[PDB]
Amino acid sequence: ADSDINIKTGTTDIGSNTTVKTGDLVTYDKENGMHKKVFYSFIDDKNHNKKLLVIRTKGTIAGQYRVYSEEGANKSGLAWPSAFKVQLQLPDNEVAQISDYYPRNSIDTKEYMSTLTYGFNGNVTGDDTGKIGGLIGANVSIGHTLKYVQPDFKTILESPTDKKVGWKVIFNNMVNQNWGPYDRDSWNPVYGNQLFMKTRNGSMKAADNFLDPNKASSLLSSGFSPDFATVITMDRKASKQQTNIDVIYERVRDDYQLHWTSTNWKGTNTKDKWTDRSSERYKIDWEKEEMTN
Amino acid sequence: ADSDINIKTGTTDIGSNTTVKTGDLVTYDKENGMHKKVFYSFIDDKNHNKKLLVIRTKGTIAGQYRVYSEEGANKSGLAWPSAFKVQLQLPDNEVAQISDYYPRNSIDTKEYMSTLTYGFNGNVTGDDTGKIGGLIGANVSIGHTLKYVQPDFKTILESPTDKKVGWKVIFNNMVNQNWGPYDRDSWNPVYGNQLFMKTRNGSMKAADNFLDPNKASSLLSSGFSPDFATVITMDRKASKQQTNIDVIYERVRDDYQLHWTSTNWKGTNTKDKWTDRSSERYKIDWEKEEMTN
Amino acid sequence: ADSDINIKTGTTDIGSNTTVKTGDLVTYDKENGMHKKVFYSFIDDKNHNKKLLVIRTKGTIAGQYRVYSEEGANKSGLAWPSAFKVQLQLPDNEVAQISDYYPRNSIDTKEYMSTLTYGFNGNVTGDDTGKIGGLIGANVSIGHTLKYVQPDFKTILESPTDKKVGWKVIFNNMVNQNWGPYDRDSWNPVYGNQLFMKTRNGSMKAADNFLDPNKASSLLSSGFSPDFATVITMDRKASKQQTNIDVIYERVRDDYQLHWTSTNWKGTNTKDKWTDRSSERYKIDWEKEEMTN
Amino acid sequence: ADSDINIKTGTTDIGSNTTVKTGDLVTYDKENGMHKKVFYSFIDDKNHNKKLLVIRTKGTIAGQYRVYSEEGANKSGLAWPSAFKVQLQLPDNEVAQISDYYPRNSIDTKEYMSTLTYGFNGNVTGDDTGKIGGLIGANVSIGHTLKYVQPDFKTILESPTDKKVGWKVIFNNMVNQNWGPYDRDSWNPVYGNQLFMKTRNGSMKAADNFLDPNKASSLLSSGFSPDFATVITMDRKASKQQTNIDVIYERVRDDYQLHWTSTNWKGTNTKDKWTDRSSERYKIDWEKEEMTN
Amino acid sequence: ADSDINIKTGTTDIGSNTTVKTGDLVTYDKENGMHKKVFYSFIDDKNHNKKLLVIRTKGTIAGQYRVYSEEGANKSGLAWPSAFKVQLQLPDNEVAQISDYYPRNSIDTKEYMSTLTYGFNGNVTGDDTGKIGGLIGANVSIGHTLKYVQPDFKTILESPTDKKVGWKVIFNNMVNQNWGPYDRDSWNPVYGNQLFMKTRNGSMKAADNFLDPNKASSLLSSGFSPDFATVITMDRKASKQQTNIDVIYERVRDDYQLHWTSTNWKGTNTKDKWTDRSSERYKIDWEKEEMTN
Amino acid sequence: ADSDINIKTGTTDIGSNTTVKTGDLVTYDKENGMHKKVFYSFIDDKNHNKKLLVIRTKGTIAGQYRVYSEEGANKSGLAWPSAFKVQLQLPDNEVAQISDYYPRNSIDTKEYMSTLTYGFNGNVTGDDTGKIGGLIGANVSIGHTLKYVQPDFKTILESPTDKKVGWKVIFNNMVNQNWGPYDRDSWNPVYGNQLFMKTRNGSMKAADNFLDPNKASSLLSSGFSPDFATVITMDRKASKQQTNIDVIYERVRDDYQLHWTSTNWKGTNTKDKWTDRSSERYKIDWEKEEMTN
Repeated sequence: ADSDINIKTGTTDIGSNTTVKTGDLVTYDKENGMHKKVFYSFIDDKNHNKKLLVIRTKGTIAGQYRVYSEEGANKSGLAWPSAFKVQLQLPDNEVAQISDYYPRNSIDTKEYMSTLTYGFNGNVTGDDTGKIGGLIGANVSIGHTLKYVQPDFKTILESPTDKKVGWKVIFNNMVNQNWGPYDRDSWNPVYGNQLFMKTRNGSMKAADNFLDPNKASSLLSSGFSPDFATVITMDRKASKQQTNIDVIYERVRDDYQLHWTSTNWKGTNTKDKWTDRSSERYKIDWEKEEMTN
Repeated sequence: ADSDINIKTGTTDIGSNTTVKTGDLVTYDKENGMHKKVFYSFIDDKNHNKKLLVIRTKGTIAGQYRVYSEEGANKSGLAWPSAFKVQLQLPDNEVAQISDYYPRNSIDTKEYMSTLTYGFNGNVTGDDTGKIGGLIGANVSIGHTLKYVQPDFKTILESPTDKKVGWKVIFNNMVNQNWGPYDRDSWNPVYGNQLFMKTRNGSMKAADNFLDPNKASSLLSSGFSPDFATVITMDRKASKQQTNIDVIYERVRDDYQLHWTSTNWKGTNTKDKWTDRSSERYKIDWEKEEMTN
Repeated sequence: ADSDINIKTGTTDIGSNTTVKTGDLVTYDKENGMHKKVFYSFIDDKNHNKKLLVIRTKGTIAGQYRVYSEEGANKSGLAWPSAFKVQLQLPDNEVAQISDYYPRNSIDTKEYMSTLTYGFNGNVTGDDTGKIGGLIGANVSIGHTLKYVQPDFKTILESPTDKKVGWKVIFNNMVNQNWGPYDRDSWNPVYGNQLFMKTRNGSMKAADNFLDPNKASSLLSSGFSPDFATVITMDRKASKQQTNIDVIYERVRDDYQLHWTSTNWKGTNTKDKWTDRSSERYKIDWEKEEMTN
Repeated sequence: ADSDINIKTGTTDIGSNTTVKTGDLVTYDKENGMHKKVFYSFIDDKNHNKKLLVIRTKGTIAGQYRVYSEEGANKSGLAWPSAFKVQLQLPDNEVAQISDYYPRNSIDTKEYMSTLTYGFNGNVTGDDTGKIGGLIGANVSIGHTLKYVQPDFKTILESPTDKKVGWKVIFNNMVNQNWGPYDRDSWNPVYGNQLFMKTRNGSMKAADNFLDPNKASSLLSSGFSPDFATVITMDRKASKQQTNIDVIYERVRDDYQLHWTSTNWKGTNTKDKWTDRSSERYKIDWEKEEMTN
Repeated sequence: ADSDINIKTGTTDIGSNTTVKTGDLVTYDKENGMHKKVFYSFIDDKNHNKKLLVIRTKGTIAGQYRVYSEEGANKSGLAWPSAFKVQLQLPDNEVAQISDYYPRNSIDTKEYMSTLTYGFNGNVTGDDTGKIGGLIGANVSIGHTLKYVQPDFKTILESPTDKKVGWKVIFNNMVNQNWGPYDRDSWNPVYGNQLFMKTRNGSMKAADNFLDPNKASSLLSSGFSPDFATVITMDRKASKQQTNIDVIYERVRDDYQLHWTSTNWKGTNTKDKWTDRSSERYKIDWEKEEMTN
Repeated sequence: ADSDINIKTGTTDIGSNTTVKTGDLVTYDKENGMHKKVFYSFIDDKNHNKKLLVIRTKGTIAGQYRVYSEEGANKSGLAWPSAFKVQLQLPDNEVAQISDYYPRNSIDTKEYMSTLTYGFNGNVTGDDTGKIGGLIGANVSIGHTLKYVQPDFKTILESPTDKKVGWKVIFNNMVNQNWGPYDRDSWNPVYGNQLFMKTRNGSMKAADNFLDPNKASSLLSSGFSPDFATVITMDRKASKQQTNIDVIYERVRDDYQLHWTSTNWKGTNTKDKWTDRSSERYKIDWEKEEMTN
């Protein structure tokens, strides 16, 4: 921070004594169930060697936890969103560049603890028949413990460039009714993948044996609300003072199926079965400090 | 945040140098027991490309934990609120759009820890008759521990669009007299669903074997006080500067019954039996910056 | 909050550039031992569609943990406060309405923990007689841990309306000399309810066998000091700029009885035996911005 | 708080744009070892309906943990402060009233933890004689855990009125050399009350078996420094603008004795043996905003 | 605080609109190894009824953990600082008084938690010989645990008067090489007091068996750096505006003795063996607002 | 900090009353997949003896975790980034020097806890035949647990000079599918290094037995974003006010090999196989206060 290098806090930041022009661009893609809202801010700091544009991609991408298929009373399919993606892309012929972005990748941590314990014990015995026993034992013990946190979903910043940037919220793993946690690769030889299995040998039909959405992660059904920030820099003396930028909201759905084997239920999950891509193009006008679609 | 992208804190926020006009609209629906209060704020920032209207839905929806059917000393009914919902909706013919909202869906986490232990022990034995003995053992053990937090009720942002948004507070589970927790799908083959039974084999009237409301979550009896924020954008060049918006407060109640099977009590819970819904129509006037109903 | 919807912090709040009129009204009710102080503030924000009055009810209601009765050396009664209530009430003919209130009901939480363990062990025995033995064991375990917080008293907001609002602080449970916790419903077939029993056996008389007030919750004897906020809105165009409002402090006392069974002490608690109600009327003058009584 | 009711923070507070006149009044009572300092502040806010006077009682009441008696080599006495009190009261004929106070009584909490465990274990035995054995067990466990904090001393607000207010800091319990904790009622069949005995069997003089004040709570020896706040309101049109107020500092000491029983030491404690009281009178002048003694 | 009593934060505080005079007085006592620095500030608030002088006693008193006596490989001594003190003292004839001080005595706390578990188990037995066994067990266990923090040194405010105040930081206990802790009273029949013993049976010179100063509390060797605050009040009408004040830094050292018993070492600590005092007199000139020594 | 030495906070900081000139320099090295952004700020404080240039190296270095070689169906390589580095170098002939830098090296800590527990127990036996037994045991136990936090990657400030400074983020260890953690040196004789081995013994191609990048640290695949800051000073009277500075981004990749031994997979990792260097030169002009590349 500034104070760590003996500099007055805030001295190095941009935006002082500048008139900032903001805007809201709202769009709903009905077929894909994506409410897309772009909040941009033009920052022209006369003391900065560049012209800045801050784009915050907000809104909500519907999860759509739906039972899509039903092949009789002993087979049914459940489509669930396994990844949510947001991307901004500048045509390679533009002179604008992607300067900064947030959030970024964080370094994980884990808590480790060792334990060494040893003791002794002596027991004296006897009975009514004047018997006398004895016992002198010992023991040693070595232990290891590993603690770490497991989020249900992961927020990952995909390797960016000066002309593209993107994030993807992916499924990590979930707890099913206090047991697990199960992930996309969990496999039990008798029941297979029990990710969204309600009961292991219930008597109802396949369509009625899936975990209730209210008891799973809210992102599966309700959807995920992004909050990402991208900063675009443009040179003040560039001939072309107009830029086009593409914003893509994307959802990747897997296919989880239950089939009844006449003894118990057996799950199966197939990765990256469907992709819902919703793209839109906006025009950046650096001279007027306005953005439109 | 702005600090993370080397921008002065608060540079990109809206509302600076703007005269904000606020107001309160209070209404009580006697029949449904819903005290509704709408607090709005017109924000017209000449540096923002659109006009803003922030609507905060406040108040409280009575829980109404009640013993409704006192059908003797062997059976009785209890009606409890299993979900509370607040929904705003713009007519599809409106030009205004829903720009932002709060709270949204957060990502759940879970703490995981693995234990690996192994030790050894020796024992020397004997007695008065000169007998001697020995014992040399070993052991290994593998532990897993999963820890996470479970609220009694969930706050869920339902998939929004540019024309409607809503939230729902649903019953997750509850602890009943130091044991549990139980939920709407709990089932014990002997007693059934013990969610709201006071005593397992208590010789009183069915109307008297229900958990004391002071011992259950306060939201069941007293009611739930929403605090939601939704901001509506509007183009300054729109043809019609008046908008209509509907606000719905509704409560869904389940049906829990105690019947005595001549040894003990048996509990049964029926989902989403009743629905209480209070709807209102409000008029937004963007030119005068005032809202009425 | 405001920063979450990209709005400048504090933009939507009321009170900016307004002259606020405050006051104190103090009263002591000697019969019911209630010191009542009402602190109001008149907020007339020209940018608000209504006029505001913020009423804070403060002070303290004495507990009066008392040995009221003594029927000989074998039976004695203890009166303790089981609930403290504060209520504000507007006549239904009034045009003013109750807008907001604090504190409200909060969602409780619990912490769940699951543990799965399984190890192995082998032992090799022997003695001086050239004997040889063995042991190959296995084991599995499944643990469930539930953790949650239990306040001694609960603060509850009772379902409000546009003419009435109230709170109640009810007794939840208490720890008696490191045992328990016990509540109003605790029962033991030998000793009965041991809420305030000092000793299970004693040559002392009944009056000397009750828990020392310094060893119990300070609210039982010293008293409870409320701190509540009620906001009352009034329409500027209303014909009557005078409003009456009733403020009611109230204490409900139970009856805990001890009696000697010639072997041990027996305790019983009778719910809601007495009710100390202290009501007072204040007059609000919206034109001069002052309350009186 | 004010932000919870959509009100600009600090709008409803008193004191803005007011000239505050303060003062220090210091007095030492040598006989009781009490250093008394009274810090007052006159706040005349023309937007408040009454005058305000804020009195903070400070200083230090010496503990005086001492060995007062010495019965040669077998009995001895130790006088320790079991309670410290600070009280302010106006004559019942005064027109001023006590408006507010701090600190008030807080609600205690406790942490609960329920554990349910069940597991299985199998054993296979054998020896050199071709013997074979078996073992198949099952177990269950039901745990409870209660956790709460126990301060060495309690700060209690006595039931206040419009003419009297006071606080008392009482001895709750104490840990003696990593054992206990003991309180004023701890009793051991052979040793009695071990509150302040150094050694249970140690052969010394009675005057040398008491715990060293550096090892007990610092409030016993060094003394307790109060910090309390009281607010007195006065009507601007009251006939007489002078008020008298009495401030009392108290210390109540118990009597702990050790006697030798020819095997060990036997401790005994007698509650509230001695009371040290220091009363002082101050004059309040509301016209000049001045206080004297 | 002020916000607790509905008063604007900071309204009551002293020092508003006043010119403050500050100063430093640095002195080193070579004999006693005490670097003494006094930092005073003169505050004359025209809205305060008396003048103020804030004296901060700073600097550091060298520990001087040194092995002084060397009597051959059999015996040796170690002088260590067992207490550090700082005192301010006004001559009795002065009219100025001591008004406030910091830090003060605080109330210690502890964590108490009771546990109650009970389980059942059954074991079936058998062998090749058609033998059958059985076992039905039960158990119960009540636990108690106590948790509290122990600092190496205690900061104690000695009972103040209006003419003198003082503090003292005393040795509480210390952990020696991962085991202990040990205080000045710790005694073992074999080794005695192992406070500063490096090894139980090392065959080195007694001067070489003492704990390495880097493995002990840094205050023993490096020294203790006080930071105390004392505020002196003075009447504006006082006849004499000149005051004398004494500032005393003193260190008390104990005597730890190690001698060889031909099998192991023996520890012996003699309380309060030595005492170093460094007194200095300063002059306070209330008219010029300056202090000198 | 300043408050610790009785100095007004921020008094000794740089930047007050200065016009700061900032800039952004963005570059993308496509071959090495490095998005490099340099954010500089010129601070010319007239009260500072030298000029300042605060360089912040930001951007993202792609991880590029991928299967570089599939040597049939039982031999495959995986190239993963073991260390990421950032360097700034001033040519030896420059008069400017490196003044400060952040982050720096911090001292690690660990929690240590020594347990000592002992007990006693007695058991009385019997049977139907009149047989009587006895048992009296004693035990003792000495424990030591160590606990510390260890991140997946460690960020290290390399020994800097007045002409160059650098940082390196090195792989510490990682948990593989709830077990481990493994590092570059982990070695199991049966399976070798299991760092990125998906299954200990499956039946698939070696290219299909590597840990899924979504289950590994995000830095391995997505990349690492430096947030490193460097301060450069320059004399105002220096002969020439131009300076060249080199900025280097690096990525060192190890080589992980899987080979099938017809019983199980065997992993092996060879440290620092490859090095990716991306260097760039910038020109610093202290007169215009601008930086170019």
